[PDB]
Amino acid sequence: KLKPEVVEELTRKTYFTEKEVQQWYKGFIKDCPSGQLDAAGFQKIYKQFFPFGDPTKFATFVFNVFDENKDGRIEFSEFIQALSVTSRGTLDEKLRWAFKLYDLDNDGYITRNEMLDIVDAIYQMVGNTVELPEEENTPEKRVDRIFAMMDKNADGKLTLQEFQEGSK
Amino acid sequence: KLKPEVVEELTRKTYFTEKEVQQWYKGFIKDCPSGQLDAAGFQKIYKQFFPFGDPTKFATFVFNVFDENKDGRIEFSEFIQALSVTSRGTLDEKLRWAFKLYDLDNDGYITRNEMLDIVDAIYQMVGNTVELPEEENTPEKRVDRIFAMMDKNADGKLTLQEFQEGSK
Ligand SMILES: CCOc1nc2cccc(C(=O)OCc3oc(=O)oc3C)c2n1Cc1ccc(-c2ccccc2-c2noc(=O)[nH]2)cc1
Ligand SMILES: CCOc1nc2cccc(C(=O)OCc3oc(=O)oc3C)c2n1Cc1ccc(-c2ccccc2-c2noc(=O)[nH]2)cc1
Ligand SMILES: [Ca+2]
Ligand SMILES: [Ca+2]
Ligand SMILES: [Ca+2]
Ligand SMILES: [Ca+2]
Ligand SMILES: [Ca+2]
Ligand SMILES: [Ca+2]
Repeated sequence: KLKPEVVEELTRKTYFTEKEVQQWYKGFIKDCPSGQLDAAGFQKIYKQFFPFGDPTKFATFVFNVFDENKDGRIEFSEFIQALSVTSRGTLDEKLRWAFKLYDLDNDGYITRNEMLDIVDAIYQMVGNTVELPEEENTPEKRVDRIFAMMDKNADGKLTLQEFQEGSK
Repeated sequence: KLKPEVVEELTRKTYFTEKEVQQWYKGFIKDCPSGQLDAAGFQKIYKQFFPFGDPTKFATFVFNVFDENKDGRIEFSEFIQALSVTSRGTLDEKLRWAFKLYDLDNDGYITRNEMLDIVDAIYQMVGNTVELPEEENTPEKRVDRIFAMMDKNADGKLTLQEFQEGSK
């Protein structure tokens, strides 16, 4: 369990109610009994959500942001804060969190290569399971959308009139 | 050369002037000395424009439309008429020509498979040389467009302010 002074300060510094902080601390200790989470465990957790990808790179980048004090461990105070900002923060706070994710070397700037590395990390993890933007208009999907819209009577055939009217 | 009665009727039945009909007849005989064009030559011509693709399927489908009387040859009267409609016809005429291309078995209807076959024929011919719709928003292009738009001072780096303002 969590001391009452700790629950009061954490509730104060985050967007969660006291009950929700205590429910998050339970889940933290359940899937992290030592009370401390290192990069290896972070990666293994992301591997449960994405078994068919390589979550190494992206998990490492996200671990960099969770680890506020950059000591190699994620204590609960860092765990809850990241969740509070990423899930219930203002747009400016979420964007600051995102800037930090994209700023891999933590020098205060995002380079083209850093941004490319993030997208490559995301693709390595989810590329082969989630629908991607470049797959929205593949040739077969284009044909299916045109033909469905032109086939007004849905008989599976296109008359010239359907083809002409549908072409406009 | 072309008889004056032939040039008068062809000019009448097409959108070309007499001089243009005679210039098209010259080009026809130059790249088709026998005065008759069969499927093999049609395919070989399309192969000159697309050496790295397989223009067989698409050339065959287009030859089907050129060959109005479906006798296996493209005479000049068919050659000039196809060009006149495809290049200078009304929208309704161009669409009728296109419907005929897409109607592979010439039964008056376009099925899903017929439309898919046309797109597959086009891809076999130009797929590996022309830019495709599904390639417009690939991950690298998305990154380049976001980063270029967010990098206002074009120094190659993104400050938090640039990232925030550009995110909106
Ligand atoms: C919908 C409910 O889950 C969420 N709500 C979120 C709100 C915002 C962000 C994230 C998110 O993705 O943060 C990044 C992230 O991703 C990832 O996989 O791990 C982490 C840390 C959220 N997650 C997903 C999540 C996954 C795992 C844990 C976790 C990690 C270590 C130890 C215990 C737990 C745990 N404690 O209680 C549990 O149920 N597990 C926590 C949260
Ligand atoms: C910009 C100038 O070319 C065009 N203007 C067009 C207007 C509308 C459509 C087409 C088009 O693509 O028709 C389908 C098509 O495609 C293809 O490759 O062959 C064909 C027949 C056009 N073409 C391209 C073209 C290519 C080859 C020939 C051709 C074929 C056989 C014998 C002689 C010639 C010839 N006679 O004079 C020449 O210069 N060549 C004719 C035209
Ligand atoms: Ca830490
Ligand atoms: Ca950086
Ligand atoms: Ca129909
Ligand atoms: Ca013919
Ligand atoms: Ca048909
Ligand atoms: Ca800049």
